[PDB]
Amino acid sequence: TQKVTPALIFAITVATIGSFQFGYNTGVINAPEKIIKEFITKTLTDKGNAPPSEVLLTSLWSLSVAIFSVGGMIGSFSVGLFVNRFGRRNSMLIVNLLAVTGGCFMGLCKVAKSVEMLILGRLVIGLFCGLCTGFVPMYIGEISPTALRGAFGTLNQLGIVVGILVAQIFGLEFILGSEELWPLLLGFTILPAILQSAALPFCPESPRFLLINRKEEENAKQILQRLWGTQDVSQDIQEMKDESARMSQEKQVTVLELFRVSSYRQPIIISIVLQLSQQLSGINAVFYYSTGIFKDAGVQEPIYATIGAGVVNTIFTVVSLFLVERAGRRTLHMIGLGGMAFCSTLMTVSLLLKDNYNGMSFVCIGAILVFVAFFEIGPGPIPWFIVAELFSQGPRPAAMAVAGCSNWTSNFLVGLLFPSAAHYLGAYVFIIFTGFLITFLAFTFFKVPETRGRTFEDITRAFEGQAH
Ligand SMILES: CCCCCCCC/C=C\CCCCCCCC(=O)OC[C@H](O)CO
Ligand SMILES: CCCCCCCC/C=C\CCCCCCCC(=O)OC[C@H](O)CO
Ligand SMILES: OC[C@H]1O[C@H](O[C@H]2[C@H](O)[C@@H](O)[C@@H](O)O[C@@H]2CO)[C@H](O)[C@@H](O)[C@@H]1O
Repeated sequence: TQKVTPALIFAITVATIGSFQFGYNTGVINAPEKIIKEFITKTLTDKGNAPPSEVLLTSLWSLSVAIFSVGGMIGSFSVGLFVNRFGRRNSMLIVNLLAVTGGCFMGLCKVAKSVEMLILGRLVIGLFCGLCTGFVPMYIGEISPTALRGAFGTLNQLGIVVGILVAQIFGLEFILGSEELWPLLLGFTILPAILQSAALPFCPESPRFLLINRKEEENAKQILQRLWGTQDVSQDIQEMKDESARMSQEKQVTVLELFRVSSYRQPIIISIVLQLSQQLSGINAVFYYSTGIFKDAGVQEPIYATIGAGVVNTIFTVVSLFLVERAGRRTLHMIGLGGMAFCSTLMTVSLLLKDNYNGMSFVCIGAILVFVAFFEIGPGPIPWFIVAELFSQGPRPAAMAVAGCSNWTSNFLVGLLFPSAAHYLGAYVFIIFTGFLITFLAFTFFKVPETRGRTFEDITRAFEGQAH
């Protein structure tokens, strides 16, 4: 007997402002490219350099884009420097200083005639976003009622995709995507941060962290009673007491220790492979090629098809949210991997028959949109919250620094190496991705145990049994 209280929904929603931040900053950079390149040309040339070549502009732009990922790699790997020392909620209150700072660098670089400020600002917003992708699932995972852990955990990915969609809408030239307003398109990131710092004082630190890491039992119990809307919180205080007992019997874990301890090695392998199943799914290739295929299919301003694909992107994230607690994690993730595997084959075949049987441009659009649906059914939301469920309280931060960093790093290497691969492979690049997908589908079938509705204590014991 536990309803969902307005206070619990408020807490998790405010935390997922971090997710919206990650989505917005990831997706905001593409639309203003040419406006910002003219800005770079004007800035240099007014400081007395010769006008930059295309080569130089491509170079400086590419650095603006990419230095975000470098920040995200670092930020996410450092989550373990914050969450135990400051607590989960307080950590969020602290790193908003980074968000406001990076948003100011980006938002002010034009009136300050500074290309360096734009780049610096993209790195600092990257550090911020990396810390977010680790803080938000840890908080959500630790305060959620056990039967709603994955559902609430899906709001993370929903926050991300909505952030992306809003970044693209704002980037329209009649909104903020203009030569006069692109600083506000970029600086916009400080408003959600300002909004989250105002609201975070009304969000409790999770009763789990309070009881387990700070041994504050009777104050954890009072938080719990309000979040749940009931006063019988008995089963659940002690399960937390069981985790507290468990944690005081364990040496807690460094990143290196995850890999030497045997009880951890397969949870951490599941954790990382699931991140690769997300970033090597082919989803990147689909967005890359997407704008090109649209223009080719008679859509003379293809940003609206990109926005339309974001709408689809959002729809099927909610679909997953409603399915994840009944269907399970295994089922939703493998449905995704196989559904994608089918679509990337149809893309290779479409593109190869394209200007010989001419209708194929629409076929390839159908495949792209069906791909996005299958991505959000499982491989999108699940890798972001599952790591929190595979570990007990003590190892969780280090585990989520590793899993989070491997998500950003694989994303970075993919964005780096794919243009070459596509150049030599052409349309056959969707066939290597079909090959990854089948392999990940195999991996999930044999290696990933079901975690839906199970306590941390019963998930951990099963991993310990197997290691025995
Ligand atoms: C701004 C972003 C938001 C965009 C808004 C578009 C989202 C709506 C689209 C699809 C949702 C599917 C509808 C699901 C509603 C009913 C599901 C349900 O109630 O089933 C679960 C139930 O608990 C089992 O017993
Ligand atoms: C019908 C064909 C059979 C398909 C393959 C069936 C074998 C099991 C599959 C995956 C789990 C493999 C590992 C299971 C043990 C891992 C640790 C674990 O069980 O996790 C904790 C569990 O969640 C506590 O509820
Ligand atoms: O800019 C669009 C964005 O799309 C994909 O973003 C992924 C993201 O990487 C995943 O971590 C996850 O959260 O879902 C997003 C898809 O909605 C690309 O992977 C990303 O590089 C790209 O920028």
